[PDB]
Amino acid sequence: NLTNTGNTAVTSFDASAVTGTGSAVTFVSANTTVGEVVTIRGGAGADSLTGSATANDTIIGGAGADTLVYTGGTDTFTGGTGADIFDINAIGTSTAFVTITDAAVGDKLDLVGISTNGAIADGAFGAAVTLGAAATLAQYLDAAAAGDGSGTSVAKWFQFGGDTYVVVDSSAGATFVSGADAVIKLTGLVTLTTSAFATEVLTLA
Amino acid sequence: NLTNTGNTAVTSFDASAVTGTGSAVTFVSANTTVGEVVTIRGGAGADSLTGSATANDTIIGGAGADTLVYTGGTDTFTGGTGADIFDINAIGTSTAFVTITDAAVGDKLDLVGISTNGAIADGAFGAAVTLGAAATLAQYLDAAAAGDGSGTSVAKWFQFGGDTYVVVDSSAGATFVSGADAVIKLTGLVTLTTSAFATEVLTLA
Ligand SMILES: [Ca+2]
Ligand SMILES: [Ca+2]
Ligand SMILES: [Ca+2]
Ligand SMILES: [Ca+2]
Ligand SMILES: [Ca+2]
Ligand SMILES: [Ca+2]
Ligand SMILES: [Ca+2]
Ligand SMILES: [Ca+2]
Ligand SMILES: [Ca+2]
Ligand SMILES: [Ca+2]
Ligand SMILES: [Ca+2]
Ligand SMILES: [Ca+2]
Repeated sequence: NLTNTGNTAVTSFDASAVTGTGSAVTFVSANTTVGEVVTIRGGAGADSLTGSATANDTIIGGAGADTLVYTGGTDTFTGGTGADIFDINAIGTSTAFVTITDAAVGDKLDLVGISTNGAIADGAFGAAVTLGAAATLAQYLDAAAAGDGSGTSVAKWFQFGGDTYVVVDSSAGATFVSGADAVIKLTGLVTLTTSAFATEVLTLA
Repeated sequence: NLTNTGNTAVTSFDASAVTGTGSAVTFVSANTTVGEVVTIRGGAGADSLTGSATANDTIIGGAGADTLVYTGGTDTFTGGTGADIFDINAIGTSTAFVTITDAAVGDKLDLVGISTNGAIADGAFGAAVTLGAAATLAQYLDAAAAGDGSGTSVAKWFQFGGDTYVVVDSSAGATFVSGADAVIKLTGLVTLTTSAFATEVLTLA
């Protein structure tokens, strides 16, 4: 567990070679260079890797129960093998958002930090939003955020262009507003039909 | 020296074949067709070529001490050999701005006409604005205009995507405002570290 405060030149953290059941690595980037490429690599342990709001973090856990934290910007997450938790603590934009490359059965998606108004669903909330043969990503977003999230934030999801997306609606109108509504990309078609919301924590089934 | 008033159909001025130490050509386009492509070519002389605010002027001096004038729109400047002066008399937008293709040691950049509030630096003002490995042009602009230009306009510069940019901040907030803040593109990496501001006139060192 490495305290990293004030080490702001760091653009590559590579703990990938580390080895035990639980040789657990903790790291938090102190980088504040706007628009930086930062690479964070975990090891065999149950690692805890946090990026920077400033940065386009590529975060990769190894084996084991990794926690990858989103803070802002265009981030690329890969928890390798094991029950990884993708802890989403920022809203992002419509362009600067987190892509999770390898979301699979067992991995979790912790949305506690985007419950702007209240606290998410809590059900098994799992019928995909379906739109027309030529609906745009913009359209699918607007469709997903159609409801009222002013008093209570809601989760929805869809599949566009070969990738899977999750949304948090925290707004009035049927516009997905870049500011307070949130999108999360997941590489590939992953069916979240049967998957359930723990507290505000989605466990993939 | 050709008086050109009222010759508004002119889209190609080609004085390129002209020959002496100082066979000096003066031209000013009278063209007012919105969104026109106008081509202005100088000769061996110390030429004085002005475009149109209306137009996307390609201006090219030959040999000798050419003065190329920016008035508005998407302009492409090439002062050839010699101590050329790129006289910037308009602010432009964030899309319609001047690109200077061949800025080199000896060429000048006359910014007297964009000193909206007061009069520029006057120092040798020369540390490049640096941002992250994947900072956007939008980000670099906002970064460059971060300061307060309300009482006194300030110059800054950066290098994005293989080209060099110069900025004049004439505004309050850290938004580069398209209207009153100004950007100038220079093809290639040109280091303006050591280069100095005359009056409001930057001489490349
Ligand atoms: Ca690991
Ligand atoms: Ca980040
Ligand atoms: Ca893992
Ligand atoms: Ca995994
Ligand atoms: Ca959280
Ligand atoms: Ca809404
Ligand atoms: Ca010439
Ligand atoms: Ca022009
Ligand atoms: Ca020339
Ligand atoms: Ca020259
Ligand atoms: Ca001037
Ligand atoms: Ca400003």
